[PDB]
Amino acid sequence: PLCTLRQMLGEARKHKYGVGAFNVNNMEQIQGIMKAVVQLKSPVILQCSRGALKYSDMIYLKKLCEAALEKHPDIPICIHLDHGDTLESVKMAIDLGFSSVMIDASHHPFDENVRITKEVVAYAHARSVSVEAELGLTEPQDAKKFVELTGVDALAVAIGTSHGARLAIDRVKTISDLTGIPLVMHGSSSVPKDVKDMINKYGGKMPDAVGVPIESIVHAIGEGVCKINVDSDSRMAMTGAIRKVFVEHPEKFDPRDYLGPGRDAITEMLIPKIKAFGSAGHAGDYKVVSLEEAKAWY
Amino acid sequence: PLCTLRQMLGEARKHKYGVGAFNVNNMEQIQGIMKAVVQLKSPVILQCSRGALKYSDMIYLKKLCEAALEKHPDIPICIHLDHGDTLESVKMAIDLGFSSVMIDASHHPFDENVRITKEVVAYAHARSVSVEAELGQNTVQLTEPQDAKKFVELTGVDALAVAIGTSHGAYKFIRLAIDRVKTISDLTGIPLVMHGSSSVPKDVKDMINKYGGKMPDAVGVPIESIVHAIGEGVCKINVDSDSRMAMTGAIRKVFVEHPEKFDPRDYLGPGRDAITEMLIPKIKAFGSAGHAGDYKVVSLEEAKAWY
Ligand SMILES: [Zn+2]
Ligand SMILES: [Zn+2]
Repeated sequence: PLCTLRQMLGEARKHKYGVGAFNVNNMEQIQGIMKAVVQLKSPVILQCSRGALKYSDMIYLKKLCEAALEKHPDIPICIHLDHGDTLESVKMAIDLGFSSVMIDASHHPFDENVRITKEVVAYAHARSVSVEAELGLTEPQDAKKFVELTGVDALAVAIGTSHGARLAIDRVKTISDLTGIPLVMHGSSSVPKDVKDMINKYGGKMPDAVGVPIESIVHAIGEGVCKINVDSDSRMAMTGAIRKVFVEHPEKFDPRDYLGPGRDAITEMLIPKIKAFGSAGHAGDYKVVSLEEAKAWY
Repeated sequence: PLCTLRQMLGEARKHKYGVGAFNVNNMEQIQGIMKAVVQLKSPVILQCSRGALKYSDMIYLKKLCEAALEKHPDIPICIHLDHGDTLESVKMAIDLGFSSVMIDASHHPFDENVRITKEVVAYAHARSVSVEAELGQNTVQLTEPQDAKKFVELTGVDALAVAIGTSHGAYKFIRLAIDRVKTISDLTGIPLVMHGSSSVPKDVKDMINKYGGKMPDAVGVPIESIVHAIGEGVCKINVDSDSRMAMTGAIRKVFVEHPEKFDPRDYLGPGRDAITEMLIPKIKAFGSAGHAGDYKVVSLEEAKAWY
């Protein structure tokens, strides 16, 4: 069922695990992801950037998310906005039935950031929708101050991690104890040796591709990281899969012949990382509080 | 809004133009088609095969079709089951909200086809859903006009696919039996449907062979042949292979031209655009452009009343 980020990450925080928030943009990405989480009876966060929503003209990504929800009742599924920039951005994503939004005013100075955010926190919680915000690396004491002022449900920390294709697990615990709320790890794609290889092997050019070792990410989960943002890994697994169909079967032209293998490569790539993140088997742990009931939380 | 096949084709016969039914399997293809028909303000038929529904686990395609309906409120959109095999198939289709279904029992002996067809026609009509059936590929042996008139009379199907020299796939073959098209159209008095109507454009086909592909010998139906047939009573043009090809070509192209590109949107986006570009010339030659705004679409509930 549609689950808020507060309850999902709250449960992950309690039993010391992370979930894994996967970015989606079309039908096959969602199917690939859902196939891995239902095989591992894992809760899941399906996340859409403003960019994804653009590419999907909004309504199509909105409907594919509903498809998922109905197809996999019983699986706790949170639909999350990812790098929202304005209040209008999250208001739009909340109108598409999202259960969580990220207001990224990180690039702003503290008090304007606190302000942008407080504004999204008011509109969101007034509807049960959870909020994630970012700060900065991250100064623990500012983390504590920020959360206390904004009231966000989850905090994206800067522990020396980035986008595309070690860290400060030292500051994570401090930030987790000082803040007392689930922390989010963006840029956590790993760039598996398998995904990068197949790609370069079938005509691609991504030589200098490296990411966050899974291990680093697990140590972070111990210190209080509850959400693991993954995006680049799904992409490369899709691309390498079709590059391969193209060279081993240049006569094939039906998109299902390559897009299908692509969808499968995401599942296979995600299966080990969900396992290691710790959420395998927890889908059935709790009854999902609706956005309406969730309003009472605030 | 959701439109029936009967109404949509009914309207194209009266003005002698053809609609053009495009097979869809996922998000990008449906966007590609919609971007063309809205730009041309044309009615459109979105077709989903049993394989397409299996590939989309049914619901995702259901949901993608609802987005299209809701995003483009004023474009008459017919949601159509292509090549259904069993009554259970059209039952499953109709329950996904389809407004039209083809029961293809054409490989069966007349009486058996008629039997198959009849049982589906009852189910659908008792709910407003249009029905298309087939009686009858390439250098054909063709379909007999007197038979067509007897099949229709006996089944009451809303449209009928006929064999006039056409065949599925990207390896079709030079001309069609337009002579048969005219007398079948007149005899039956109902909209005819043309299967295996992809043209395999020079444009789409070169791209593929230029960028790693291997579809050497590959031919389609000339678009002029379709305009002729359309003029003699064909109101539905099924196109599938062309979209597949358009998308495979543009993806093969970003791959070669930017081997460092790994985000699916960088090749699926163009693939979707190449599909829009390929359909525009096709649609205006079909004579459908600018007709989206003619009639007022009759719902299924109200369509029940025609039967
Ligand atoms: Zn991020
Ligand atoms: Zn066909």
